[PDB]
Amino acid sequence: KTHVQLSLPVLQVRDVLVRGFGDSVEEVLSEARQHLKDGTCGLVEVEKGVLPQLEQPYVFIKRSDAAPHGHVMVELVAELEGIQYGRSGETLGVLVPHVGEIPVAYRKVLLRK
Repeated sequence: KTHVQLSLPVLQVRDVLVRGFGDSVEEVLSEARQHLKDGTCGLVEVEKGVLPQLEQPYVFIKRSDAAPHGHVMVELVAELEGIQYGRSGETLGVLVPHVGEIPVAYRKVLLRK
């Protein structure tokens, strides 16, 4: 399928043990896609002081449409030194590896794969 219904665990930034997916825009987008497929991807909601606590390059999920079965349609945009790779809508949050952190909530998304 071109789209996949996921429920992403929402993590507090101070709980996150692995604070990014790797060391290049291509690697982080690759890794984010693999973890999203394996159910091992968390979401951190972006506010003042969150991004400097995470590792660049960043992977964002961004609203791609204005929500089948409650799932907001999203796509992946990466960011490194203030340049973004991709063009999409509003940020729902930044993706990180999920290694067993306790979530505060779940974000239902329909991911363009």
